[PDB]
Amino acid sequence: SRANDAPIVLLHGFTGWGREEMFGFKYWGGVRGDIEQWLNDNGYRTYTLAVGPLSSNWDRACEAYAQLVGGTVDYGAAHAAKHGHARFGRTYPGLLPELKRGGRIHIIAHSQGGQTARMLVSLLENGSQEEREYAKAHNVSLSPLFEGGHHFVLSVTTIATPHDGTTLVNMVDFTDRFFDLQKAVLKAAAVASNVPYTSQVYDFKLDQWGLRRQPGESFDQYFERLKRSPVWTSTDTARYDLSVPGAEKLNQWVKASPNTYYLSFATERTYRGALTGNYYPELGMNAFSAVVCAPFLGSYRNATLGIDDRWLENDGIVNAFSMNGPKRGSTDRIVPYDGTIKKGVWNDMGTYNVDHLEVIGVDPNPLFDIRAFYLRLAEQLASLQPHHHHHH
Ligand SMILES: [Ca+2]
Ligand SMILES: [Zn+2]
Repeated sequence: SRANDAPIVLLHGFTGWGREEMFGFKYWGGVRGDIEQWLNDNGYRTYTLAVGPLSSNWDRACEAYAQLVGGTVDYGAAHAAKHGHARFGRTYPGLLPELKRGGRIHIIAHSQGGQTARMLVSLLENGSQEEREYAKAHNVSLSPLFEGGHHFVLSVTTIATPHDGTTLVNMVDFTDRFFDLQKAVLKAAAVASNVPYTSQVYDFKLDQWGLRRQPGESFDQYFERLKRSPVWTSTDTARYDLSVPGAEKLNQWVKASPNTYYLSFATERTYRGALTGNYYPELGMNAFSAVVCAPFLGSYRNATLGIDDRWLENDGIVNAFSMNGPKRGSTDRIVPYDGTIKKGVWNDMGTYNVDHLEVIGVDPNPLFDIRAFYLRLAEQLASLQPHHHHHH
């Protein structure tokens, strides 16, 4: 039963948007309803973060921090100079100023949101040594995020997260197929990609790069520009962090805090072929993934990169092997759930038979009780002890 009053905060990956965007079609719930509202109605206070879908985990973490406590996004002077984007971004009121008073949160993160949540915890706790030294050397101001010593996060739950990257980015036409996927999610919200909507609809939040959809421009045309922009061509991107090498680099510094609980949920929607050893999309998998992504994921091997048969099972977008927690370039530990949730370690809650989009309701699946999944999750997080005691 209930051991903590920490609010829940929802977080998205390489696709996602605010509650007011997509004409109210929720990323968290999609065609099935409104997950945040379900939790609130059942007495679990729950909020939603919206950060750049295509931006690096770093950028997203800085935007999350500021969206949480209030203020103007500060990406870091060292970081901004290193990648050639703006240091300061959007300004936020702050969802939870209670955080600046000892309060804590549970983060439920989906897809690449799980990388972002991990990095947010690491910056909060440790800050950035490079940013601290840079401010010292150059006499610039320094965001509190980079100082260290914050403890906002009681737990982090990840769902279908590419902790070790996804081999989807190795597709030779990944660039086009990835934006086609963005178009498919627009399609899910009944939004056309060949129309210059004058209202914003889907804000990619690229204030650090000075990019936004222009009047007269459809998403199709907007995506053609973005493909050529630094948010697609630079290392300071979701594209890079999403790749196996990019994820591995992230894992080399983003460690599990000893003060935080970690829960991992994996997802699969495939079956194994007995003659090929490959994996193939199940019935019911979102159309786009089934045609465009899953066949590659379930068959792509690369010996020098360390991509072997274990990587083939997938949920249509991410390899299931990548989801239980960071392993490549990581010292984090991962323990299979045994009734007991342990602190400072990845508690691998196993693998669920739902695809990348079904798990948040963006694609339908009447066999998946989505309301009960999230309510069971919520009740699990509410039962977490903020301070466990050692015992026999
Ligand atoms: Ca489905
Ligand atoms: Zn950046």
